[PDB]
Amino acid sequence: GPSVFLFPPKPKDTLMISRTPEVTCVVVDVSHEDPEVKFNWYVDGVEVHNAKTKPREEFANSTYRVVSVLTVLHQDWLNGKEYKCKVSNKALPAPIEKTISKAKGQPREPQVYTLPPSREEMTKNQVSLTCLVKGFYPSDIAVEWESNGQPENNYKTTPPVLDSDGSFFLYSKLTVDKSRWQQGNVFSCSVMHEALHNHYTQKSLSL
Amino acid sequence: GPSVFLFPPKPKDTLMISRTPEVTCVVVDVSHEDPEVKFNWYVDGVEVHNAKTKPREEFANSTYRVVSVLTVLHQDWLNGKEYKCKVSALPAPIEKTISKAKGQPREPQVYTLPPSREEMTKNQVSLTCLVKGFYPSDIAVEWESNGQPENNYKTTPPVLDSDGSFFLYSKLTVDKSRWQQGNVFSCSVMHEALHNHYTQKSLSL
Ligand SMILES: *[C@@H]1O[C@H](CO[C@@H]2O[C@@H](C)[C@@H](O)[C@@H](O)[C@@H]2O)[C@@H](O[C@@H]2O[C@H](CO)[C@@H](O[C@@H]3O[C@H](CO[C@H]4O[C@H](CO)[C@@H](O)[C@H](O)[C@@H]4O[C@@H]4O[C@H](CO)[C@@H](O)[C@H](O)[C@H]4NC(C)=O)[C@@H](O)[C@H](O[C@H]4O[C@H](CO)[C@@H](O)[C@H](O)[C@@H]4O[C@@H]4O[C@H](CO)[C@@H](O)[C@H](O)[C@H]4NC(C)=O)[C@@H]3O)[C@H](O)[C@H]2NC(C)=O)[C@H](O)[C@H]1NC(C)=O
Repeated sequence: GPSVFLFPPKPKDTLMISRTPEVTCVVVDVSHEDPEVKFNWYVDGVEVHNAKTKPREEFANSTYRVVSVLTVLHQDWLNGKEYKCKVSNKALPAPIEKTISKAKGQPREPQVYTLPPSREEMTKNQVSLTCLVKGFYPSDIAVEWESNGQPENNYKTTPPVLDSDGSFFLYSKLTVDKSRWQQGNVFSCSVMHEALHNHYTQKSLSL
Repeated sequence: GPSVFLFPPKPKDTLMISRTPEVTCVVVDVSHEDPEVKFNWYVDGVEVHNAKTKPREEFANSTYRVVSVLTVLHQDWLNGKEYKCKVSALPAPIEKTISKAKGQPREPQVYTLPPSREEMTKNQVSLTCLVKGFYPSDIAVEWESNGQPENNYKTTPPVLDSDGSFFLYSKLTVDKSRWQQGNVFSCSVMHEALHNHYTQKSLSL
């Protein structure tokens, strides 16, 4: 019948105390003639009742989609506490139990190296800046680009890749005009990982 | 009941006439107490006989997958021909279709990047290869040093870039010593839009 998916909190939400993290239980393909679902959240076995059910959606399919959100404590997720979502539906015989938690294992603090473009690239109106982030565990991490305080435009970050030493790495590419590189402006790679100091580090790249 | 999954040839196979590209019609969940199955391969609607079965009759946990392999022409795959597998305890035969990713091909650019001066500290540094603005995602990237292909490199998946193009990076991990000597390390990239479907970019201290 209906399928159930559990989505962990965004890394940036857990690494900054100022921000609000939350585990998300999304159950889809719930039948049109069975609107009533029943969530049961469990933090390390202990059932909690501070969750909140977002408003539901009707699709072209006509199969309704119900989402329940539980706000968590940053340290509780950082401590690797298990979160278990139990979805109960009138169509299914047995409720669907799902479980999500922080990736288990000895954490490693990422090293971050900024790499300038190549001469061969210079010929072009738009050159690329590279940020190498390697040797981090787990895969949870958030990387951004900025210049002179405000966020930078046109960057993409590649997914985490499993490396030889059992750790992850990634590369982030920021596309800027040849001018802004030759004009002497200074850009910055902001890396946010839990094993870092204050869950934050920053490397400045410039001509 | 039974599921039919079809997979394209490896990108490296089609970019070299020397190698042999194959289209793979993997049938899973065959069932048990019935292991029978029939295959009908089609190229642009026109059926072709020359497909070889490999695994043979099911024996497994519920099933052992029964698979059919087609050998195809390099340029025929490069000229966007559509390949269709027709698998026939089933009311209607399952038909799957696959072909080269449609779109406009773009000539990749390759830029090799030395390690940071921050990285020297470690006796195991990293070399980088940036492949930018290619399409489709079907691409090959390998690392080389003086003819001999040493592999201590990891390659990130192709990522959809803003301008609709694909890109990726590649990281070769070597001892600092080799970089200190002044050795040369080449990035090999293979893409259909490229010249001779191949390009090389050397990097050295
Ligand atoms: C009827 O329609 C609905 C709704 O679809 C919408 O309407 C229809 C009419 C069309 O117009 C659609 O185009 C339109 O979108 C269909 O609903 C879909 O159902 C499928 C399953 O059949 C779901 O697939 C799952 O997707 C998740 C990833 O989902 C995120 O990303 C999507 C884009 O990529 C996005 O659309 C989703 O909303 C969702 O977005 C995330 O949202 C969270 C929470 O809000 C947010 O915080 C995130 O940032 C955001 N992410 C992004 C990228 O935007 C995927 O994870 C699922 O994969 C798991 O399950 C598979 C088996 O089902 C398995 O093969 C996968 O490998 C994977 O398995 C998991 O893997 C992890 C790690 O390896 C592991 O830890 C887990 O244990 C394992 N899971 C288990 C236990 O199995 C899966 O692919 C769609 O999300 C869902 N769409 C939406 C929009 O909700 C419906 O199918 C239609 N029904 C019929 C009968 O046709």
